Amino acid sequence: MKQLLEAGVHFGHQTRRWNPKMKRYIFTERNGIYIIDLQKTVKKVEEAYNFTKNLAAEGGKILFVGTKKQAQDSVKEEAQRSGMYYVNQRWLGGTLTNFETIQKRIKRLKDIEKMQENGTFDVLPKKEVVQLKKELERLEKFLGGIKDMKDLPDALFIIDPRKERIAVAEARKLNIPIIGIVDTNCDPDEIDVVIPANDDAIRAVKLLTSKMADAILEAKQGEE
RNA sequence: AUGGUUGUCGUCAGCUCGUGUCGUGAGAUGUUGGGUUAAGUCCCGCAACGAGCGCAACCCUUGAUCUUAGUUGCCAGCAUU
Repeated sequence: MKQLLEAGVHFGHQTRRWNPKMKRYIFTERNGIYIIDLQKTVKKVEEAYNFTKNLAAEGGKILFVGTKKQAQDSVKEEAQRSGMYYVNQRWLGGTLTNFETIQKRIKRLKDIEKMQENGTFDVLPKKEVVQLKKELERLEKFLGGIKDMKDLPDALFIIDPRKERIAVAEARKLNIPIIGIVDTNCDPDEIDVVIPANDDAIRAVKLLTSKMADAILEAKQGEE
């Protein structure tokens, strides 16, 4: 149930270069972009609300996938205060597709985290805690958010239809569900729940990650 | 026919694999791009993530001292040739 007047601050994206696939829902082109179709964004937002809620209540983690600059606040704050464990940094190569070696990276994050209070310092010299503290300092800042997915990512809320293209291929690898807000200059048939709206406005990112993350959040704690 | 052993290419810095992806395939990707180093050394981007031998360091010697300890070694500080 998208805020229809509140949706009037997140309709707009690239234009003059829009493919034929993700342009069927286009309203019209008035001199700067194609105006995205509003009512399609509303009804699709309802499909993400009901399907994201009811499918999110089956118990599986939601992958708050985000790439772009200023797309990490909506996914880190949205999922990090939501219930999913996503990755808003530069994308790891083959995130779900590796599924074990990313786990062993979770092992280096595990001994790096638990080695902080594990007497990791004060055993070896200053090069040990210095180089190793650089190791978790340059490991946790890249691949820490996967700790909220010990099983496979049951769904991929990807927030970047172009920058996250290797992610869309990764979820294309398994039969996993990958719904996401893909821009006007994107490919339509690659995703299963199209959020046909822009992503340029950061307030559009807060409305997208807030509707998604709040959808899975409010739909999930209602068991008691 | 060989085991064992040893030269050089050369202390030059390379040489590979597990997993994943691409490509019908052989293959590739990592190992390429950006700098920086003696170094595939280090860092950062990167469809890759990791590890193995290599590099390095660890070993010995070399110039600085401390502490232990002074005999055949050293002789300041005294007599002695």
